[PDB]
Amino acid sequence: GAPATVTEQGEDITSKKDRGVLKIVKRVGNGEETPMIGDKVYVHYKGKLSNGKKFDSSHDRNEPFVFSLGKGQVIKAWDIGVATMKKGEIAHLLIKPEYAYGSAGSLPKIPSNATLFFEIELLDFKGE
Ligand SMILES: COc1cc2cc(c1OC)OC[C@@H](CO)OC/C=C/[C@H](O)[C@@H](C)OC(=O)[C@@H]1CCCCN1C(=O)[C@H]2C1CCCCC1
Repeated sequence: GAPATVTEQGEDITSKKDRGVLKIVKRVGNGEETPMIGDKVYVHYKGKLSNGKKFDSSHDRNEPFVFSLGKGQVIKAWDIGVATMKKGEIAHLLIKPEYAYGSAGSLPKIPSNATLFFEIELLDFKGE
């Protein structure tokens, strides 16, 4: 499936090169610019435990998911991964627990030491 394809072909976009955030571009975006820290960012996404026990999607709430890049609001893996994307890109991320919810987890929704998978579409981003 898509997660395994990321393991196999995904680029390691971590600074430590620890495979903690792996990325495959699934549909290329438009123009050169990528978001900067502080930018207000608009996305659609589908996320699941890589074990498929829990799923989530912006679509379930009927509207884009909006957050400020680099600004405390999402797991580390998203701050890292969404920063690499272009307006209109869709990407897959596979995420080790250190870059998501760690040994602590976020019980009962997210277990300890959980690996996460997302599909993300960057819809837009605007400066603060
Ligand atoms: C741990 O708590 C949650 C995790 C996840 C989604 C959650 C959530 O409950 C707050 O609810 C959906 C809405 C609130 O209706 O919240 C969206 C973004 C929330 C925040 O940005 C944080 C908590 O989420 C994240 O950083 C990441 C990346 C952005 C999208 C949501 N994501 C998640 O980890 C998902 C999670 C749900 C279970 C399957 C794996 C993804």
